[PDB]
Amino acid sequence: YVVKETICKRCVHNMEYAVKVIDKPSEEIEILLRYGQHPNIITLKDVYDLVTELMRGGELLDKILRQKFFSEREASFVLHTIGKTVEYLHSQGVVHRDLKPSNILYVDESGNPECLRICDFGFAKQLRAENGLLMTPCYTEVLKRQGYDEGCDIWSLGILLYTMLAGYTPFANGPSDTPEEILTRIGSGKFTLSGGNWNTVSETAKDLVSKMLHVDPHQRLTAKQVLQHPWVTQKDKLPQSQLSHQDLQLVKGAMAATYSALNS
Ligand code: NA
Repeated sequence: YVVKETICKRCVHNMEYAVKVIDKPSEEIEILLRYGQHPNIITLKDVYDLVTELMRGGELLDKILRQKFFSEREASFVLHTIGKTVEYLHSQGVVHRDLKPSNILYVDESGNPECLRICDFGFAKQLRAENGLLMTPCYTEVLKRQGYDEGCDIWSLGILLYTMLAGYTPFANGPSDTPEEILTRIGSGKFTLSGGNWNTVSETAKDLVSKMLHVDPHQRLTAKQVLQHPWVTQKDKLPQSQLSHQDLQLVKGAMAATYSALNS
């Protein structure tokens, strides 16, 4: 490898790759080695004492809230792509726990949904027995946290969906928002789905967001249940008019602030 400039940093063989250098680690290497093969999970090329595929298309919001023509039809292909990958991960007993939009990148500058990749597994954990051998939800405190952590991966896709639809985040108005104001909004379980831009959004889209962001995490939807919703299944039925959106930096800043509030 011929180590080049930082974006963690790019390299060569003769082809270009990315390298994520970490300070003193094992759970991420294991998830990437057993599941990296998935088209929409970043492929691990090598591990030394980690080499991955170089993402050349930037983060999701950067494309969808800028150049790319973006309507409900396009938003549906994004949720499906990511929803299917998350459904696959949950079936294998893998929870992500950092499924914020900045961890969803494009391999190329095409904006094609197939090019989407979930890129960071540093917060990800595998459901283990105790010995511990790997366990899936299929073979039934550890199981209760997994259920809670699955619902947190769905909630995160819920805020992604909301952002894609509204062109703003459900619980933060900008980077200036404090944990106090964001945490109060989350805890209330209330969010706008009416007025202005929301008035031209489909009733099916509003139905899914409500079900994904539901106050009661028990009345919330599973990854399998999201993908079976008409908004995802019935693509022909969706509006194809450009979705309105706020300034990109403002939206990105609102997301960073939201996750900063949650991680605290
Ligand atoms: Na892959």
